[PDB]
Amino acid sequence: SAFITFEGPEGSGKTTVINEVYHRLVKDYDVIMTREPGGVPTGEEIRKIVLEGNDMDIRTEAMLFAASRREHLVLKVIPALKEGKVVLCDRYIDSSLAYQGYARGIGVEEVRALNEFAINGLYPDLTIYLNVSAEVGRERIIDQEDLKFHEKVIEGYQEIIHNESQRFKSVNADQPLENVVEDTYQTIIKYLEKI
Amino acid sequence: SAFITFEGPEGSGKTTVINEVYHRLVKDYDVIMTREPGGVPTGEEIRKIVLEGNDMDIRTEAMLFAASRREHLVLKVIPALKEGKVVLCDRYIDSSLAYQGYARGIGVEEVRALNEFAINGLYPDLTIYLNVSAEVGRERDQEDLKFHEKVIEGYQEIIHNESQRFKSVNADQPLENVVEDTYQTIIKYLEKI
Ligand SMILES: Cc1cn([C@H]2CCCN([C@H](CC(C)C)c3ccc(C(=O)O)c(Oc4cccc(Cl)c4)c3F)C2)c(=O)[nH]c1=O
Ligand SMILES: Cc1cn([C@H]2CCCN([C@H](CC(C)C)c3ccc(C(=O)O)c(Oc4cccc(Cl)c4)c3F)C2)c(=O)[nH]c1=O
Repeated sequence: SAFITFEGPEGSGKTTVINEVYHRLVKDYDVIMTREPGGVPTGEEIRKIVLEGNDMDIRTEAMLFAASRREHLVLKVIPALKEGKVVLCDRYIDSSLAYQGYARGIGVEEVRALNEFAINGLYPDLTIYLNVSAEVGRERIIDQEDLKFHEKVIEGYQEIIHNESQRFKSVNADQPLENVVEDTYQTIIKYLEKI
Repeated sequence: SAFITFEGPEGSGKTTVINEVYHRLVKDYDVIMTREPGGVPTGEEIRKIVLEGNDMDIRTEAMLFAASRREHLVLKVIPALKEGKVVLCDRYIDSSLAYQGYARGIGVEEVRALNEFAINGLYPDLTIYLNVSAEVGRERDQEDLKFHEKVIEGYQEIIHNESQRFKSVNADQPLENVVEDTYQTIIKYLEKI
């Protein structure tokens, strides 16, 4: 079994990369692809609260992402890993660390303590970071507040990866998506075949 | 202003005590009574998930009580404290410590760390613990009785590590005496500013 998460800002082609990597891995491994809330009822109700929120307090928002993370983890991820599957998860703890923690300014260490209560030791075995430059990312997406937030998410991810190098594998997401797909696929197959 | 919370297991007389204390305090203070979620829209939505739910993971449950707590604190408690109000709050951080942390077996320090993220340093000015014995509290199935006992054991462990804001009121005595001891404790804190 393997728990592999995918991280990156918007415009990193992450969703495109995970779907293509999944289509290729299914030919050789027992694997599922998922994301939060991913159909878990309580998680879906939590998502409705997040999306209906008008200037919601950032700590309440972080706790709701963490509660959706726990429900998804318990009802989808853990049973799949128990069945010996490879689980590909599009966004996990690092997304709360970069977004709520760094970019929103709650602090990475505080949001990490919250998410450690939620995941209870279940950190990914490997995290694929789609390292896109702010300028390339922006072009894949297409005001000043949105550009500044996108750059702060990217800075956040750099800070997280600097302190946890062993868990992460950075993939150059500035290259064409065919190459991003290929480098990500190779990184995963290398980790999996070493187990 | 003052942020006063009330803690205790079931059968402690808490709802009666808060209401009677409110009626006495309102003569000298601008006081409000509240409880989480307390009408805060996001908190009300969260409460529906906790109630209209089935066999929910205990950690997920703890995070939802913590999220409702933050919403009620930021949109209701803090604005009332800014107005100079005495806020009488029925259950706060210590209920999560006793119920989620001790009784449900998540762990007290793990639940404390979650709730410190939610309250972000806003601990009560005073906390009234309505100290009722498991036997007296039971009178006021086996699983529910063991859980009620676990809750009291939980509350006992919290005060064994905290004494400043914590004020234990003997809740085994008749309700008139419980109200008097509570009111007198609050007024002694309030008069000392
Ligand atoms: C997993 C995760 C994602 N994000 C971001 C990633 C980029 C997109 N955004 C938006 C934020 C909203 C407020 C505009 C987003 C986009 C789509 C959905 C969507 O699902 O349509 C969404 O709802 C979710 C997604 C995951 C979990 C939950 Cl509880 C809600 C969402 F928050 C979430 C965080 O900030 N923290 C996290 O832990
Ligand atoms: C504040 C608090 C209370 N409780 C208990 C105290 C005793 C009553 N119970 C029940 C549990 C449910 C699952 C049957 C309870 C009873 C009534 C309501 C009710 O309000 O009808 C309720 O809903 C709430 C209350 C506070 C916050 C939230 Cl999110 C939901 C509730 F959880 C909550 C906890 O376990 N943790 C806390 O942080």
